[PDB]
Amino acid sequence: DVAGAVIDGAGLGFDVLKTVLEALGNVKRKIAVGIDNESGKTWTAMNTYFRSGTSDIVLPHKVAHGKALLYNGQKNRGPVATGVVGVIAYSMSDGNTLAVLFSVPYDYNWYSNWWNVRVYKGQKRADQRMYEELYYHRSPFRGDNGWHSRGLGYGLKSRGFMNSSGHAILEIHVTKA
Repeated sequence: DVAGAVIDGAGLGFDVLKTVLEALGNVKRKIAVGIDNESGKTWTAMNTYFRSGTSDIVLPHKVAHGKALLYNGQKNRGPVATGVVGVIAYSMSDGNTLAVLFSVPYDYNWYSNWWNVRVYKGQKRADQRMYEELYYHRSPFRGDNGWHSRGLGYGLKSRGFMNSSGHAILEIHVTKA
């Protein structure tokens, strides 16, 4: 039930994610990510690229079909005005990559919460380029208190939800299209 964990997908929900978030203590910018694997593919962790902020969670290595991964992130230490922005990358047993963008900005006068889910062909580790694609070019969803669904190609689709505040919860379910 903690952030390093792989749980039964059916157990991924708001209450698991609220506890994962509050477990981070009182930081200005922080995020709880839950990703439910119902894609039929087995996911193996590659990496998280942090554009901003950090985590000391070991990215859950093996997420089989019907299993959810729990994860978290937070802004960098010190009196800096940055948020927590990054991309998570999982290789799937079909040879492709599941990439997940999350963006929790510091300045809510100029920016918003964003998230994205994309399938890449082959095994692409998360990096600055992938961040730019997911954030700037691939029509990311807004942390706008709304559910957003989209086909990913490769016989899959994603469904996610993200709140608007600097204490963010991102809930994603990857299923077959």
